[PDB]
Amino acid sequence: APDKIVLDHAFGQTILDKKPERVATIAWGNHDVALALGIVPVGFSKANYGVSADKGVLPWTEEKIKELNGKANLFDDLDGLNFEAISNSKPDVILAGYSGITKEDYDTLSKIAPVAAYKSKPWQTLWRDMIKIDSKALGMEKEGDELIKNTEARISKELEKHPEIKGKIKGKKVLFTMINAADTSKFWIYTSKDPRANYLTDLGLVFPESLKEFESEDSFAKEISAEEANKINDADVIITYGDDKTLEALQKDPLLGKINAIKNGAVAVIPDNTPLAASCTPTPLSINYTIEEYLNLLGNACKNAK
Ligand SMILES: [Cl-]
Ligand SMILES: [Cl-]
Repeated sequence: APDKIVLDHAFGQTILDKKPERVATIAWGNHDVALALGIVPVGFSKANYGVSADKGVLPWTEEKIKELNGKANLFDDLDGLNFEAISNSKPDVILAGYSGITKEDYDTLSKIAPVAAYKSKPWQTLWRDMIKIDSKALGMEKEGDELIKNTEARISKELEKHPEIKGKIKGKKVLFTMINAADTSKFWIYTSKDPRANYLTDLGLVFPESLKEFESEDSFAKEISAEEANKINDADVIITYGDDKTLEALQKDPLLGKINAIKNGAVAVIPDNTPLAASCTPTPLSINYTIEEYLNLLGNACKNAK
């Protein structure tokens, strides 16, 4: 101020004339940026992964809302953007820095309020950039930077607190994947532009050279054939969502069982549909809530590497 706020994103530019008071957010995580900055959204998207849709809000989010003496104002939008609900919240801005909105979505949303969209591609926003984009739209760029620094300090503290884990995982080559043990003919590898993959580097892990082959500006994950399985023998550890049958199934799999990380038992299985699984695409609030338990799980997997 007196400068307007000018946001550049995938769909052009958004201009705000002053700092927005009523904040709506959509899609994953963005509400946690507002909340970590001390603001209770006038509405935000419902969740049903790691929480029942009946509650509709993840535990770290609910806890911050209660600290701020607010309440959860949820858009009934599990089946897609609910434009009427958003419009009824009377927002001054819509935060969508990590999201999958289309141009049609963007145009419809912009009729309601200024929209902070992602920079280039849907679902390709790392956690620090989600904070940068979302906090700029709030006119709180400096506070967003302070939040990033504080979140980085939390990560560092948790690592220093458990030196054996930090030492075990440091420099280990990792891939975050989605593998369905019931059909291993194809599986997914999350790319370096996906926040759940890059978060692993914040913890001291690194990507293997094999990831570069699968990289593509066009998406946040690549579908890999079992025929290509051998390419990822350079991973020391693999992460996948799964359950209590996943590791055993993969080790007995006649297509993937020979892959080094799998053969060695160096597989971090993130229990499906839990708050921990939800937290793997991190937000400032989820990190503090889950980092000890995530590092413990990753550390235990890395013990089996080699
Ligand atoms: Cl979402
Ligand atoms: Cl606060």
